[PDB]
Amino acid sequence: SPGIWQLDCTHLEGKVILVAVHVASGYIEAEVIPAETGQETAYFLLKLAGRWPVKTVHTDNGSNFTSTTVKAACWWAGIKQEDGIPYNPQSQGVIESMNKELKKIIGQVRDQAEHLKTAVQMAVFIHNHKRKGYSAGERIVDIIATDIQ
Amino acid sequence: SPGIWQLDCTHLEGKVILVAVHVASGYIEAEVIPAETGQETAYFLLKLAGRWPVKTVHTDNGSNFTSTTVKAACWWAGIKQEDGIPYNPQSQGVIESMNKELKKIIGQVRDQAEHLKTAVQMAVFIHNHKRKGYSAGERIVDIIATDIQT
Ligand SMILES: CC[C@H](C)NC(=O)c1ccccc1CN(C)Cc1ccc2c(c1C(=O)O)OC[C@H](CCC(=O)O)O2
Ligand SMILES: CC[C@H](C)NC(=O)c1ccccc1CN(C)Cc1ccc2c(c1C(=O)O)OC[C@H](CCC(=O)O)O2
Ligand SMILES: [Cl-]
Ligand SMILES: [Cl-]
Repeated sequence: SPGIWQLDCTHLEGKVILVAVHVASGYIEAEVIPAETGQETAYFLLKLAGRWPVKTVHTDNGSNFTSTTVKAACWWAGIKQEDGIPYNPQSQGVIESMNKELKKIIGQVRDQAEHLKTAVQMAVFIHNHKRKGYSAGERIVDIIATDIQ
Repeated sequence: SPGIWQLDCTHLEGKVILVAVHVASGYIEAEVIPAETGQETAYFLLKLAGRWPVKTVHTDNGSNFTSTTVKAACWWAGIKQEDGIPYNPQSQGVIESMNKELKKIIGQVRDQAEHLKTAVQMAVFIHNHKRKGYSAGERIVDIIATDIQT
């Protein structure tokens, strides 16, 4: 499971925050986009896969699963595109709790930037560095390193 | 040196490609921007530091070094902003060759996307995954993991 990621789309301020979660570590990357389209999702995945060894992505909905733009990007980047059906029901709850936590952090920083995109990157930073004791940023690196070796 | 990064700005197609290189591994992140400004650089560093444990950034030029916008982002993210003076002359050459390699890869993929930004992300992917043997992506993770066990 070092290579498995989950996509997650949440809304704030009339915009969309697209999140990718590294399932085993809870590490995240995120971006603000005007709306979820296949093209936005495809580009986001392309970025993610150039930065981390992304083997599998559990897509966030059926439209992204279906999208030929998303499929083409997964093909290009060597990603196995899978559904995100919560066969383990605890997955829904974990995602919902992460979205709530992220929005809480965005609120706490919202004053330290004019633009939502900046606040979201601040939120990513705080989420990934938070010791819960190791941080998510530490866990993902350790997981992948162990896999390499 | 697990935490040291170097900024690098190169130009293509009338646009600017801002690159951050993890010095010890050669791993990179990059984005296309219309022009280098303090604000663009500040935002790029904010992104980078939320994703990797960035201790020190050797800035690419004196304007970004001076920039109060860049300084504010570095303060926020806990980054030590340093100059990028190549006291070791090997550094100019390493960056130049990287820019040349990246532009080559962009040309090789240029036909697989309408937009330069897409091609640049494809170039990042190819650069980071290229086995030279380990890839830069493998080296950065090994370097940081080794550091964390300290
Ligand atoms: C960042 C941490 C510091 C402590 N906060 C402040 O100094 C601060 C605090 C409150 C209000 C304004 C500011 C000043 N601003 C300039 C912060 C900023 C930097 C880069 C950006 C921004 C923003 C933004 O205000 O959101 O917005 C997106 C933009 C995208 C790239 C591009 O378009 O160039 O990059
Ligand atoms: C990508 C790999 C595949 C094999 N290549 C093609 O299928 C392909 C090949 C040639 C020409 C057009 C295409 C089709 N396009 C749609 C590729 C694409 C996807 C997401 C993007 C793009 C682009 C783009 O063409 O550059 O541009 C930036 C945009 C930014 C996010 C936003 O604005 O939504 O995200
Ligand atoms: Cl981190
Ligand atoms: Cl990689």
